[PDB]
Amino acid sequence: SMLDDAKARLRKYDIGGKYSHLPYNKYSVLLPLVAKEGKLHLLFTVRSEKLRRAPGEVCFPGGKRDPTDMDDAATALREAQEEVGLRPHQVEVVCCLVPCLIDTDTLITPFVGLIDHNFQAQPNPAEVKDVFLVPLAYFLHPQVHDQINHIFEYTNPEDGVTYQIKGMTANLAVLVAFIILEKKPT
Ligand SMILES: COc1cccc(CC(=O)Nc2ccon2)c1
Repeated sequence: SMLDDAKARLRKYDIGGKYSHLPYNKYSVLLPLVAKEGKLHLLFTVRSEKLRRAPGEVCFPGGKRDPTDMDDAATALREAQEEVGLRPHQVEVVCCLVPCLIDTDTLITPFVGLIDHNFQAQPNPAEVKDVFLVPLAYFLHPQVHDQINHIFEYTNPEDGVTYQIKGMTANLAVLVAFIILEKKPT
């Protein structure tokens, strides 16, 4: 099946807890996969305009590890619940992808999660201005704009709204698309 195939692909890139004990400032993100209309999608947030870092930017749910978290996956799930109302029973964490090093002292660990079909996002307006889906296949043939660095523009055909996706967020989206969609019979 589509979902069994995606999970099998993802597990081959799982680094697990290999880098998780290193003494960094630690953040986790959840890369949430949603199946709609016979295709996989990624769920993105738009950060509230009131936030300190990167107001109004597109990102994945996530945030800083706190002492309550049993592990890095727990960070991702706790923050996702706070931001968009995703409950633990509504997500299956499939793997941990390559972590991202920033600012010399920070390590961001991305987890891919399969999202239940009855989840409906409830954006928390103190943290998130918007939540939207992009088909995973978009990231194989994106609309690129050079700002000089590469930015993706995605237009939602439901309403004509355009979102800009860039940086770590754009890079992780491409990675997930390659992992799941490369070398597939039609
Ligand atoms: C891939 O994008 C990133 C990069 C860095 C940190 C985060 C976590 C985060 O702050 N997500 C939020 C907050 C409010 O809405 N989403 C995500």
